[PDB]
Amino acid sequence: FPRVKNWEVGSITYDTLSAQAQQDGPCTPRRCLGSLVFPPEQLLSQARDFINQYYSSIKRSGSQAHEQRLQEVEAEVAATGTYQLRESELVFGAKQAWRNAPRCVGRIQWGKLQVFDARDCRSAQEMFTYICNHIKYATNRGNLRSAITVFPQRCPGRGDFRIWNSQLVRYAGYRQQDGSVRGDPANVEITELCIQHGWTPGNGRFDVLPLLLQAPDEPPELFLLPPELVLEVPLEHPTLEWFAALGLRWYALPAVSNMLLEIGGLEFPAAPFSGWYMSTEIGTRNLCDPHRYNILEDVAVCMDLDTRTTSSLWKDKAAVEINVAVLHSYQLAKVTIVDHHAATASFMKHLENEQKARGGCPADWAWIVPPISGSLTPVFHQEMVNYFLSPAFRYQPDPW
Amino acid sequence: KFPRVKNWEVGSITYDTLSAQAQQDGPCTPRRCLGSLVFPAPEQLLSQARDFINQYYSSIKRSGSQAHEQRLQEVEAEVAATGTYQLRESELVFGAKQAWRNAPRCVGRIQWGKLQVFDARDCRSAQEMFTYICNHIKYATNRGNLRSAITVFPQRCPGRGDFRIWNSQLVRYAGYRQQDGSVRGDPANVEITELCIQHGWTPGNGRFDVLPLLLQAPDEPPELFLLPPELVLEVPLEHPTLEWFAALGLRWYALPAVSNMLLEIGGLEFPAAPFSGWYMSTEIGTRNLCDPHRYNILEDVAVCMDLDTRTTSSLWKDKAAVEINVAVLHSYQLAKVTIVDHHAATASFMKHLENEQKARGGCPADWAWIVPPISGSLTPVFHQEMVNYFLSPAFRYQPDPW
Ligand code: HEM
Ligand code: HEM
Ligand SMILES: CCOc1ccc(-c2ccc3c(C)cc(N)nc3c2)cc1CN
Ligand SMILES: CCOc1ccc(-c2ccc3c(C)cc(N)nc3c2)cc1CN
Ligand SMILES: C[C@H](O)[C@H](O)[C@H]1CNc2nc(N)[nH]c(=O)c2N1
Ligand SMILES: C[C@H](O)[C@H](O)[C@H]1CNc2nc(N)[nH]c(=O)c2N1
Ligand SMILES: [Cl-]
Ligand SMILES: [Cl-]
Ligand SMILES: [Gd]
Ligand SMILES: [Gd]
Ligand SMILES: [Zn+2]
Repeated sequence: FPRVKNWEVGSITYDTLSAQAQQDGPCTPRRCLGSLVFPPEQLLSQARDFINQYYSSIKRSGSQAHEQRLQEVEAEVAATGTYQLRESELVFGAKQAWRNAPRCVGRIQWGKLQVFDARDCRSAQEMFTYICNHIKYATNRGNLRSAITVFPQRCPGRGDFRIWNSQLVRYAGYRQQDGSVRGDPANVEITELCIQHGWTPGNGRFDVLPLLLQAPDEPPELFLLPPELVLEVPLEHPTLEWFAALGLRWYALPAVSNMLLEIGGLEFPAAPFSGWYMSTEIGTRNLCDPHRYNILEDVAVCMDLDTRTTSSLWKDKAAVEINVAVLHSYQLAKVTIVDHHAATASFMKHLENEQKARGGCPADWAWIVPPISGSLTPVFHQEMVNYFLSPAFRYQPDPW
Repeated sequence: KFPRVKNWEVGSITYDTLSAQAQQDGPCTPRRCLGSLVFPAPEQLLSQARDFINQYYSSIKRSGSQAHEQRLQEVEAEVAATGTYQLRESELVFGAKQAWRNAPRCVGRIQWGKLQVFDARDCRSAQEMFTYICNHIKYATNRGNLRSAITVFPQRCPGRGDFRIWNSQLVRYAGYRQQDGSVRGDPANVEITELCIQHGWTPGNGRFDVLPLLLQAPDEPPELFLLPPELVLEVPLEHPTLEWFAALGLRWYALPAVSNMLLEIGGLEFPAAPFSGWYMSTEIGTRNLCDPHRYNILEDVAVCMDLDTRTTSSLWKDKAAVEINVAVLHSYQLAKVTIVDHHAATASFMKHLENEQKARGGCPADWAWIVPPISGSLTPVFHQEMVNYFLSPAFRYQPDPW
């Protein structure tokens, strides 16, 4: 039972939940790979275990309906080679996958999640409407609400529902006559696919990509997103009057549409989930990463900072002001956003809850500590244990 | 079958083949990663020794030579006759540099080959130990033009106690527990402070009182020694534009000289081998001054800056922290004392990673310690995946001798 210490306070806890981890991770006694981004009778064992989890959490292990539900999945798989989840089970599984996501700093919210059941989806035009209901509900005029839409589970003999976009909202990335990119470089690949499938490319740095939706076996089909459905925030700074003229914007809804939701041995390769942004994701990663919009030097010239020496901390200064502009603009636009100090304090509170509730919490330090001001937040001084519990969200290869 | 390592800023891929030779084992398993934890027989002495001798004779391009097989036989003979063996001077110099090179949490390792090794293995008492230390401080400080150095005292051996430096660093500020339960000075040094008082030291009552040395000769109690004031170069902190900042009375010392770690070379253990380099500005600015459990100045600075400290979304902590780091950099430069900022240091560590990939096929690096504690993703090391593992020769943590 691993001993974990908090260095800010001195306290000690023990992670007894780690003793039950499953689909093993990347590390071995000889070497640690914690920093790397990307590291059939067996269906019945994953299904038994999940069902035991479910009746655990509703104060009802070892009695009528628990016994009975074990039998039906037995008979279902025995007759069909797969099984269907009761609707409450799907809800409970979706929330547990969020609760188990080790890289997620927003899990204090894990019990408030809206699950739209789309398991009876049947076409690409159907998805688009399921997606569009989600986007509408999650956005909610800027009062964001966490939501996931679960499309049909995978099964052999036939294909897969899949969203070729990494997120429901992404900005175009356009190559050049010199390699360089106008727009978002993280999305150059999926932009070529959209053009390659009919889309009429735009001219700008913030052109919202269309959606490439894939119904089983059939080739993808483009979908234009309704402009009023995609809520966006123009970026301005509370006191630097020229910042608005940089023409920067970001969207309101972080909606992740390429991950595979795995519940009880069932695999849903299309289960887009959405929450709300932590400010540093927008300000520091999307706008300042050298391989994203890379605006840091442009903001610093405008602030008349000494870009000639690194010891002036011109990067640090411009980065804070960008983050200020993000928090300021989203607030002025009445769009739910949370700062990395508030976020990390809530996560600390989540760890204390998870300690008493399950004897621990799987956390990936490198992704929990924010990308600016790390040691100024309390999670920096908190030792953490990382491991894989089920149900979970997993990464999957691109559909091509 | 070797780990693939990507740099996300550039798209580069490399494989770390050196990890396969990881000579000891760490805290992680396929069940659970513990990478974020701060603190994770003649035949075996023979095998560690054999491996080190092989390393040494490789570095001088004499692997499998006459002299290489002679040294293997000499060591086996000495371990048989005495249970231990003695390093040649050149082996000690190589092993000390290798230990620095292998330190996974050190971002300064581009410098690993420019290391001044002082051999104090002939040391006989705590009083001689003090003289060696004073000379190390003098050579390394060099009037502010800092130089990396290590002094290595006699090895652990059967029949004798260890030489030990009780202080975690050669230069530290006292931490006085008081009541109301609070600490005046550096809270990290409360324990060693209480030990010094208990061993004869007359404490002060300042926030920046330099601690005496507690030095332990074999089979002896520890002895107190006052550092001569003129040997401890300090930097009063001021800010280039915020002029009230000098009225805080803040200071830091020039020389980071870690003194409580064990150096291991070829199976042999040096429980006393203090080493020193120069500071990266975030150690002083962010960690030593702003940690809530250290000097904890962030709120006071922010109130002074007239930042709105009633809400976190003003980012007052980030703004005050940036100005504290600017003040440290400016102050050390004004004082003509070597200091590197976290951007220059991480950029040179990337060059180190590239040198090391061409030379040994990899580099042990602990991402959570290599990424600076502010502005992480603004430095290039953030976007570099890394493989952590333990090579020998090595610096190791050891229990406090009390
Ligand atoms: C409600 C506010 C939320 C916030 C502030 C938030 C924040 C974050 C952040 C900062 C990351 C780091 C990813 C990175 O930077 O690489 C992350 C990852 C992640 N989030 Fe959350 N998120 C929220 C809601 C949700 C919801 C509703 C779900 C799904 C039900 C979710 C599932 C995940 C998963 C699966 C990951 C990746 C985990 C891993 O790969 O181990 N999050 N989130
Ligand atoms: C020349 C400038 C140097 C710089 C800028 C530097 C920087 C650093 C930093 C920032 C850390 C992490 C400290 C923290 O906890 O925040 C570290 C750790 C460390 N450094 Fe360096 N250092 C330098 C020289 C040296 C030298 C000369 C040695 C030994 C010969 C050394 C050996 C170590 C070791 C052993 C650790 C702990 C690593 C571990 O436990 O794995 N460093 N260094
Ligand atoms: C490791 C591959 O990259 C990612 C993986 C997951 C996410 C992620 C996934 C879901 C999120 C949600 C739901 C909200 C939010 N504010 N941030 C989120 C961030 C971001 C990234 C962007 N680095
Ligand atoms: C787990 C114990 O923590 C440490 C471990 C090593 C060091 C360390 C050790 C040697 C250093 C040297 C030689 C220079 C420098 N700038 N920083 C150094 C930092 C600091 C610390 C302070 N957290
Ligand atoms: C708990 C956590 O791992 C611990 O605070 C580590 C994180 N990274 C660090 N990084 C550096 N450079 N120095 C440190 O002391 C630490 N502390
Ligand atoms: C190379 C490194 O592992 C990689 O950049 C990781 C580290 N930490 C991160 N932290 C956040 N918040 N987001 C990320 O994408 C990453 N990526
Ligand atoms: Cl994003
Ligand atoms: Cl220090
Ligand atoms: Gd101007
Ligand atoms: Gd001023
Ligand atoms: Zn690990």
